[PDB]
Amino acid sequence: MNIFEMLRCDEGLRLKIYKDTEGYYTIGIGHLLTKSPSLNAAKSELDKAIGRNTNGVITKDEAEKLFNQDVDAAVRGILRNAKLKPVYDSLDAVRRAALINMVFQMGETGVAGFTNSLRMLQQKRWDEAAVNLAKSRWYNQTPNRAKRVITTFRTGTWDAYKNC
Repeated sequence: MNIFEMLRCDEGLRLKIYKDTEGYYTIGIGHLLTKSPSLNAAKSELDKAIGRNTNGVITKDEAEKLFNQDVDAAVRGILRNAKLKPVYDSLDAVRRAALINMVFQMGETGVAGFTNSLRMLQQKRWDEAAVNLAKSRWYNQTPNRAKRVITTFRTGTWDAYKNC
């Protein structure tokens, strides 16, 4: 298991524009297009991202390319973030994957706001961090995915990703 297989497991793969859990226009592997309510705005962002007239539908390769860019960007955002970087550097390889997962889902800003949780991860207080992470809108809105990520931080293994 690796970050790619992990995220592919959590987000799924859709070749036509869809609405995410929050009601936002998305395509491929969790690639947010726009928070705007206009499907037209969404098709426009899509065409711009892909470099061609897609008519709202993309191929597997196109989906994968967007996915590769998004993972890369998430990693680079963590490395450029003064709050995130030190945590990431302190973690083992599995747990790093967990943090990357959160950033991909909720953005750099969102994650950096988890002040107390970040501090506990840095101190390697796994059980305490797992409990604090769960006290969030994140966990309440997408509890199955959050539990999977939280278990990853708690155990430092890929057990939560067995049935993928």
